[PDB]
Amino acid sequence: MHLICQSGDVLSARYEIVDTLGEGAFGKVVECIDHKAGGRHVAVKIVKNVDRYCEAARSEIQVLEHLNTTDPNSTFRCVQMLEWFEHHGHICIVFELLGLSTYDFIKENGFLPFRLDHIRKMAYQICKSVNFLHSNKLTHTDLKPENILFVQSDYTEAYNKRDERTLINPDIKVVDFGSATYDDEHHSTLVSTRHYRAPEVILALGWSQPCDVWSIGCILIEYYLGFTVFPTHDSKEHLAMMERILGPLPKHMIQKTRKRKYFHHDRLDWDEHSSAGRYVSRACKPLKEFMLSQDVEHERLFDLIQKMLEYDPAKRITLREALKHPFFDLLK
Ligand SMILES: CCOC(=O)c1c(/C(C#N)=C\N)c2ccc(Cl)c(Cl)c2n1C
Repeated sequence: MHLICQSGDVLSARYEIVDTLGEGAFGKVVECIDHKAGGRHVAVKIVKNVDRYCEAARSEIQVLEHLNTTDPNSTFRCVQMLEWFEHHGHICIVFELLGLSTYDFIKENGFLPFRLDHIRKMAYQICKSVNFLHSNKLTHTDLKPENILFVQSDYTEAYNKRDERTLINPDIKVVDFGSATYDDEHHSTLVSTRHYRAPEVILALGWSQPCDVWSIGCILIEYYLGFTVFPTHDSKEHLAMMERILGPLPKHMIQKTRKRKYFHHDRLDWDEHSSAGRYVSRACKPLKEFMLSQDVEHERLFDLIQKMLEYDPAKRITLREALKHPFFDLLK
């Protein structure tokens, strides 16, 4: 990868690398001048020449071809692919250029949270975008702040606690369709590492579009706080955190699951006095205690978040319903 993505490199006799925009598991995204499109700047996703990742890239290209034909005006804010090609055996996907991810923005802003008015706008766009995927028999599966990109991330700075950066325009798009799965496709029952895994994913109960809703609830809490309420990679710890924040797992889900490794009799097999246990007790608390204000717009936000973090994926709010929530009435 190091060998093919340096500034000044030309890809496909067309795209001149001017900068690296980011790095992920899949490889790297670079900013290029498109010399056959009048010098337009584009993003180019450079994928690792590794089976797993090439496969995911071919899949993302098929999804994006479908989405971009279905929504040619990008009314629903999914990243627009321009074309793709191969370069020294690596799959390269060309995208309209976007700005900094929401994750990166929070990081470069000292983990300061977004202002509620910006959260409302961003939440609405993310809901409408992902609802579009849901309407086309797709599940994203990997929604997280790192996969939500600002269209343009210019900001202003002012003293508040501390100095803060505030977006001038908080418009976003949804990116990374390398994990997106169609309804009639084989669903990975092993879901791999994810920022925010839904309980039905952890418990191998089956997953579909509701698992996106769960992730979006988690995104919204992270936007409001500046940090995730589930600071863990471990699946049992994650369940332990869920119980602290959201209450006990429903009996009916515990009864159904084959993941008996997490359970002992009817209850989570969790030692509250272990290292991980003590940390969970410190780091997690009931959802609504995370509120920074009791003001009604905060209550509106937290009501939506709680609905998105409903354990049972059948009962969980759909995006179509979330779009009609009171939190969004100010945008009407
Ligand atoms: C995990 C880091 O990925 C990115 O840095 C990233 C990514 C990806 C992917 N795939 C995910 N965050 C981008 C997708 C489309 C566009 Cl237009 C841009 Cl600019 C993208 N960037 C910068």
